[PDB]
Amino acid sequence: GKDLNISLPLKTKSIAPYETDVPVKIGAAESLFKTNDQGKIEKALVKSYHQPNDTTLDIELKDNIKFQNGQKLTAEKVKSSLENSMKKSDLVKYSLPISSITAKGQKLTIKTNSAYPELVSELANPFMAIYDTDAKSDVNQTPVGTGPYQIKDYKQSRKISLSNFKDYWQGKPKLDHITVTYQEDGNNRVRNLESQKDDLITDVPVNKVQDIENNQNLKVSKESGFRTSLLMYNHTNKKMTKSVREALDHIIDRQGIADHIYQGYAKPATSPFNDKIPYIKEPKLTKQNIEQAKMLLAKDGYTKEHPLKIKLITYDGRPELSKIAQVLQSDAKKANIEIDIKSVDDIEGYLKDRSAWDATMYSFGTIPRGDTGYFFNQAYKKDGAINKGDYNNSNVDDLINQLNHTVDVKERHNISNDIIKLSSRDVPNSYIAYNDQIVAANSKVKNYKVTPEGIYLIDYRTTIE
Ligand SMILES: N[C@@H](Cc1c[nH]c[nH+]1)C(=O)O
Ligand SMILES: N[C@@H](Cc1c[nH]c[nH+]1)C(=O)O
Ligand code: NI
Repeated sequence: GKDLNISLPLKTKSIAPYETDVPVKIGAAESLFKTNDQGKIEKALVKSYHQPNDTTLDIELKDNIKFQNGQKLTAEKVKSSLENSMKKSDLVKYSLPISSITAKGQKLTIKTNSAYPELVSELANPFMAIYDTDAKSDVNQTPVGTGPYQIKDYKQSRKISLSNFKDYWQGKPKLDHITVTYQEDGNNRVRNLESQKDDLITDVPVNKVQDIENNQNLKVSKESGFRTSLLMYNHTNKKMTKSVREALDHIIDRQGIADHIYQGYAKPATSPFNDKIPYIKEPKLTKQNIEQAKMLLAKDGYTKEHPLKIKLITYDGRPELSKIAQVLQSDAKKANIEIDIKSVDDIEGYLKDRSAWDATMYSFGTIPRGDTGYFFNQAYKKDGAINKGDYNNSNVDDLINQLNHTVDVKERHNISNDIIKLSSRDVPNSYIAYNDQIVAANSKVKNYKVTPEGIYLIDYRTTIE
């Protein structure tokens, strides 16, 4: 009828909004702020805000908003949501250095101990989406949000069932039901779309785009966006020396990968951040050099007779990652490295054991809200939530800490470029490609989001005709 089936990669365990951006993606939850289609930060649930000094954020909430269970969105509900999310999530906690929150009616006041200009931007983070902390259901299974579709049932790691929330504050949502199912294999997602088992899929493998394009019942949408694929190193393993990271950095053929593996739907990467961001000063592009890799590896004493052995993790959800792993393995052998590839079903869980891997294929949304600070804090500081390999360098830390309280934007740019320059010397990770997000749908599905932040998908205007 007007039911929509969606097939996504990257199965979840908990679907608490502070554990995953999936509730925001599928239309169940909303943050106080959002980014619009051009990537700029906008008030979402907020009616008005002010910053009377650099440690004070005053917010007035819209007055016409309910949770999906009929409860009013008040300042007190927002206070308990943010406080709960900070308590339960390191990601949220390290992005929001809030010292206190007071609330009355629709107004709340958020304080920090020192200036943190990125605070408003991080309140647009989907992990900071607002839910009813007093709801009498398990937030890990059926969180209650303000979004147009309420989560009604969750089969853990498999399927989410959602229903139209008819009192949604922006307008009557246009679908009756949404069913979301997880499928890690990109080729199966496409087969599900072609056979009409699903209506909307993300992370289309680049080698299926033409097949979908030729189908008049289907359509493909692409967006260059801000997602970067990389090779992430485990810095807790002593064999992963700077010589080893540099060697592997030179075994990668970024240009070749962008052309033949991404078939032109990507650009070769240097830093974490897409070079289409105007103020970023990218480091020099590393070009494949097998001899140099062999040389560097000799420094640590590796040879054809006694090669470096590397356990490399990969996963199917981002479909090109394992294709890259395959060519890395093949090329690395020429440089006296024996790579064992292990593909896993739950990448985030697997990487938690730092004794179980030396490097991993990976992908992250490195600049979702227009500022580089989020990435540096979560990926390059010890215990940052996406720092899977525990990279940390006190000199980089110092610049990051200075960035965090820097208000002048031109100065933020300069410090950010200094962090890029200094950290690149360490090769904390090898950034491979800035790669487009590709979404495909039945041609009857209208008004889903494919925008550069790579987070949103469903909103109250998404429909079926
Ligand atoms: N950050 C990685 C792994 C992941 C799993 N779930 C969410 N993220 C990616 O998005 O590909
Ligand atoms: N999967 C999203 C969100 C995320 C947070 N941590 C890991 N992943 C990304 O990689 O951009
Ligand atoms: Ni991710």
